[PDB]
Amino acid sequence: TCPFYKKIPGTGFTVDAFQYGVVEGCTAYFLTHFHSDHYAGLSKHFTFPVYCSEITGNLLKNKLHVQEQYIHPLPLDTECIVNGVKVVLLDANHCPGAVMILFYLPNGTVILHTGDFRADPSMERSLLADQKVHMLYLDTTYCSPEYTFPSQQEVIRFAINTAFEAVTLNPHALVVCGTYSIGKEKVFLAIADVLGSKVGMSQEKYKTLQCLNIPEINSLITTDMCSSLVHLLPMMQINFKGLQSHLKKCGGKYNQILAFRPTGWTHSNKFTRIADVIPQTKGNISIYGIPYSEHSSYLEMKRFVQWLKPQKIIPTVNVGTWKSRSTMEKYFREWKLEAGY
Ligand code: NI
Repeated sequence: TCPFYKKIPGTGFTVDAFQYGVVEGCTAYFLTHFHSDHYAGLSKHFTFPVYCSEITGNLLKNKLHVQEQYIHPLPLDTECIVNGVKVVLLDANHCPGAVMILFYLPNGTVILHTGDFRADPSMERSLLADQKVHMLYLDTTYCSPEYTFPSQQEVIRFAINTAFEAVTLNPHALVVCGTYSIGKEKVFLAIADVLGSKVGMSQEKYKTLQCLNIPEINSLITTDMCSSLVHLLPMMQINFKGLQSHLKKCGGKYNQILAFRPTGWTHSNKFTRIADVIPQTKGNISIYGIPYSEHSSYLEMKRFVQWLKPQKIIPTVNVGTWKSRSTMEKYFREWKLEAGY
């Protein structure tokens, strides 16, 4: 049955709630982004109205074959009326097409649902600046002070400089990047750009990227692996066995692999600066785990909440254990006492 934290009080709405069958009293299903834990349950047989971004609606139609008549895409940063309730979609700084949803309830309550997000000071100057928010449904994925990570910009600088050095030293090295969902496209696009190559990938992955409105994409990606020196593979194949096997398939064009796994967090973060990251190496294969996050660090999440000053916080992540729930509730109280709301 649908958990309470996916239901919007005072409305007929649910958020990211497609795996529970017909939710009783739900008149419109919202989808924050195209990640499988959130869309689980959608297909060509869904016949209720789904509300989402334009990019998410491209993916629903082309990848899951949802019929057009049931997809209701909304423009960002624009006041819209859904089943009699004002809503606004905001950029969530997560993966392409990901949104936060502002609900303006008929009784005067204002609710923000962050979906999955990576908090940023640029959010402090959207339509959020313009009114009070009473209830926050918060992506608490990394809600503990051990979770620090570098900016995305620092991580991309490291990856470009590492790849450019390796291929300039050895023009016969191949660069491989792992993927299993949309998101983190900057990693592989930035590396292909510095090298003067397209990114090569499977037809299924090319199709998915063609749904994303990324400018000049026909210029950066391809299904012709032979013409590319940056290849995308499934995340599961980024290990020594999988990479040895791939290198065999390339027919002696290449004699070394440099591979990247963009993880969220790993405990090497508590000790090591980005500058200091080193790969795991076996023979002519090296694998780098880089801390490229599309979720808030602890400090980014704290700053957002202390700026927004909500009256009530509802976590949406790590809610399954009493220890996790009590840990989060204790940080929420700290933040409120320190800031004075
Ligand atoms: Ni996500």
